[PDB]
Amino acid sequence: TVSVFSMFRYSNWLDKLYMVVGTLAAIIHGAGLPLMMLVFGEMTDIFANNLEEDMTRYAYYYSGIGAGVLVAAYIQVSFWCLAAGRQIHKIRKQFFHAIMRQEIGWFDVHDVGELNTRLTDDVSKINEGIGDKIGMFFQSMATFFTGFIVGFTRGWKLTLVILAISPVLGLSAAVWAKILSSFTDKELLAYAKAGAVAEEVLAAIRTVIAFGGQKKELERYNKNLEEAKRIGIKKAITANISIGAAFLLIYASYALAFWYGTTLVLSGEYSIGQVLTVFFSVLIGAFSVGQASPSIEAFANARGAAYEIFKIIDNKPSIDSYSKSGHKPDNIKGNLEFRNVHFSYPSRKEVKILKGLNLKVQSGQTVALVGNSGCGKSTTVQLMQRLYDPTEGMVSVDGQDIRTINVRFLREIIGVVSQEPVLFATTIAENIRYGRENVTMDEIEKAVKEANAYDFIMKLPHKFDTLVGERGAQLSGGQKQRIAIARALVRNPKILLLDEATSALDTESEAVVQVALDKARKGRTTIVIAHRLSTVRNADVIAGFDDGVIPVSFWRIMKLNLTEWPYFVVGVFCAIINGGLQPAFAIIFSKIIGVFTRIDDPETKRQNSNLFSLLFLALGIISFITFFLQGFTFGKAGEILTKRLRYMVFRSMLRQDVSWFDDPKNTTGALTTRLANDAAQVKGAIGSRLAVITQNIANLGTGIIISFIYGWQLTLLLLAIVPIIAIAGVVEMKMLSGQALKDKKELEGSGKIATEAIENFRTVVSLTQEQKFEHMYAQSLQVPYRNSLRKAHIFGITFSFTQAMMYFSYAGCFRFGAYLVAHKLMSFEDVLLVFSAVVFGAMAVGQVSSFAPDYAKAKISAAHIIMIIEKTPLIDSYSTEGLMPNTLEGNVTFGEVVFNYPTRPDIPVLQGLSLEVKKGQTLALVGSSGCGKSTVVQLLERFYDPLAGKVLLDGKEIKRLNVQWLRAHLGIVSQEPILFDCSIAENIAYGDNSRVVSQEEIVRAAKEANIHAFIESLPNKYSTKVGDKGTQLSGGQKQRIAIARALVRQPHILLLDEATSALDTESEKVVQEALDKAREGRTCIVI
Repeated sequence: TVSVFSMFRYSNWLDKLYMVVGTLAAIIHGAGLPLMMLVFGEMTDIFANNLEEDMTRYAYYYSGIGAGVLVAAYIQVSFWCLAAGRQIHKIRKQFFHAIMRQEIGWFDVHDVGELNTRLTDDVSKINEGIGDKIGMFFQSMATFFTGFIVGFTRGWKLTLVILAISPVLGLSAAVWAKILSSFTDKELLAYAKAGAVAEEVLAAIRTVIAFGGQKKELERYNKNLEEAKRIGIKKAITANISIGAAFLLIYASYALAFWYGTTLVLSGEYSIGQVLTVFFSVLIGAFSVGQASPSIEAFANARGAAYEIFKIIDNKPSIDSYSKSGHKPDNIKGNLEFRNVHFSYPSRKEVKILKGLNLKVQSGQTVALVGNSGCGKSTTVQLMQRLYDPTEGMVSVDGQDIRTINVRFLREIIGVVSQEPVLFATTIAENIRYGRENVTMDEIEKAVKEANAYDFIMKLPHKFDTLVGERGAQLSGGQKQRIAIARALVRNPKILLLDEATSALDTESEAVVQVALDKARKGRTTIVIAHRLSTVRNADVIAGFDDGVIPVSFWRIMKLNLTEWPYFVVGVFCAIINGGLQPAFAIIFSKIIGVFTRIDDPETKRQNSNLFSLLFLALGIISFITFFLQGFTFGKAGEILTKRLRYMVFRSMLRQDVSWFDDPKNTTGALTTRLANDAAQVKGAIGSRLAVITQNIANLGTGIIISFIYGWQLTLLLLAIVPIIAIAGVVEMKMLSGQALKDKKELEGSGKIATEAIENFRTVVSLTQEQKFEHMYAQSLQVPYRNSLRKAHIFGITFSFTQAMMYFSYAGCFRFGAYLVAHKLMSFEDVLLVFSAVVFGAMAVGQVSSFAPDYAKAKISAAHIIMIIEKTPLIDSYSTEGLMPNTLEGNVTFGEVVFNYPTRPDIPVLQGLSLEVKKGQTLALVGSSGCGKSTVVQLLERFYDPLAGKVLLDGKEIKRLNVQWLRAHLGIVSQEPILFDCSIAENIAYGDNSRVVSQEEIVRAAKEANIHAFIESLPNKYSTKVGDKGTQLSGGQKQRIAIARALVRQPHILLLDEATSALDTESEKVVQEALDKAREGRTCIVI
């Protein structure tokens, strides 16, 4: 994604030398096995015909090659794994440095879970990418050319004979298909559109559920998925037909070459040993290409992850603390001011929070600005600390603007006591000493004495010993606030900004906290923000602030993808014949070898000439047909399965309750990933496991049977030796997984420190304690750094020993085989046949098992998919039962209603009020006890379920009525509307999905919403799109569109959720009068 020479950005001279020596050793190692074939052939030629002198000369040659490759095998892996270990340590340490530098305005746009997951996984992905794989790649190439070179030095004809008949071509086509699959994609765009629709619906799940438009969204998703299925089928057809056409062209060219010259073109005189060289070397070189595909896949994934890693690293923030270039004034008596400053959030530019606020505080003063819990409370607190730069105007301290002061020095003289006193999982002494790192115990003691908290600490055991406040005994709000006050006192600031110190903690402990605040407030400027106006009277200046105004894996997966049984039958038959064809190639070669290696026989006989071309054409046609049929059928079956599964899982997700979405385990990102990743790349693996198993069985069993027919002793010897190399590969993968799984345990302290810093990032930047967290992460990396550098020796030794065993296996086979052919028994053609069957079927199945994605994540993904279906039908949106009365009096009564949020049931939200509504009467909950305004909209719409209490609609309990009918007779308007990416006409007709409404109803609703003129003034009357790529609209236009959408339904009860959110105080009159005009003769409840 970025480049090919940019992933190696962090590499000094030593790492460059490591990589160069590693790749040179790999090149030497790769060109060793084909060269051994050459000397083996020389030795056999000499033997077939002083004997000890020739035998011992090549024996030292044979031992000399073996010794060098044994050393080269160690150097190839040892030096590459050291270079990757040194770069990843620098990348991992540098990436976390960049994260701690980005300001607050960037974190809210991104996701903390996404950032932690990326830091945990894509760095490991890069490590796997630039690790030992690259070296392996060169080895394969170092073999490949070498083998062919040998095959083309000792007679080019024979290679051309072996290149066609032998099993080379099918495996080559399989690996070309693997690479093309790894490089094309082209599904991504289609499912990108479909998943854009999916995430648009999922993010707006509240309004979709409240409006009952599940079927319409399901149909839109179905249409997009059908388009994706069509394009995927076309792509699979094109790819498979192209590869098959290449196969057919190769074999037809062979057949034509055999014409126009009756076999004299491809025949010559060859020795008994030369054929062994030009056969085994060519076969090994052609088979080596199968080992270079995982390397290419790994490198591509490494580039993909490194793109995002380097984008985050390279970005330069507008304001950064890691820049010691700024004014550092002394004697800051404190003269903060606001020179009529307008501020708007960078994310929501249209919404304005600070509408030109002016403030002026002298030294040794205090302010008591009073805010509202809904919003407009902590914006000035954030703006003062240079978290967000002002849009218009400026903020100055002591007559000096803060834009010319280094932010690191600026943030170290400001108190930041906030609503929730977040603490870290460490000792209380460390928590108090986080600010002002050069602090002795005496200062901490003095602060806790002037914090009204040491008495409580001493009454409890463990005097500042551990008292962890994250996983241990969770302290009460009062003592946590006292701890935060102590930390602020240790910081020793000059501008104290106590914010929401009386937000949610109980009134029982108000005395101690308030006394501590009053004691600590003396001697410094104070901009206290409070909601209750009964204890901030001690401040010099009091003003009001408001809107700028002052499981287990399961089988039975085959039940899914069952209706498409003819595709499976045809694919299985084609897999059987394709797998069985490859061993038959050995028989064909053993039968026709005698015709391509003799010129003494007159060309008049020419054998037959024509039937050889017929055989080549027949083999080409059969291979083409079988490969095309297998690929097309299995691809089509997999795509149909994934489309149907996506449809069903999306329907199941839509059906279930909103509380399932409210669970923090599954957010919109998790569900999008489930619909995207774990429904298409996994179930295809289970569907094609039948194909791969059938192909492997047909490849191996047929070869074993034909070898047994053509031999007994050598066949049994090879059937005994192949399990040895299989066990060697098992040991290799076991050693790889021994550290691939121990790495997670090793990298656990670093991960927890990183996630603690990232999750609480606002407190970290406020305290300017990023350097300490960076150092802790540095140590938690340093220990696993030594562990990873020690892993290199073990990995190198294991790889070297496995390679030595694989190298010694070939020598033993030739020693025994020559022991059989010399004493008659088996002809050399039979030896070639049995080798090509047994060992080159074992290698072939070993390579094919690497493809066809693993049956490990597919099972857990299938379990997740199955568990998502029929998961929580407790409150089904389209329940069939229930009564639907015709009359609707519109009376809502509440009695002793007690409800708790399922995510946090310990904290109550409903006190058990008694609220009764008559027809044609309006009321608001702002004047109630508070904190219970944004909940009644869930209760009346049956989003949740009251644990204790009762709700009556027109004197009837709402639990018995059908949910769909209840949702179809309620109008809801929120503070802001979310508009789907479609035309305005559909966004207006969305109000009533029971039946299709024509243009007349939409026009009348727009007229009643005072929005018709604006819509008609647009270049497109009703076909204009909205959202991201559409025509952007202001707050008033969106509010009017929402009012029109609500009024299309013609409901009987209206639910307003802070509609008058003070959107610039310019278009409020028109929307207010439209709402008042639409509120006549209808029950309403304003929040």
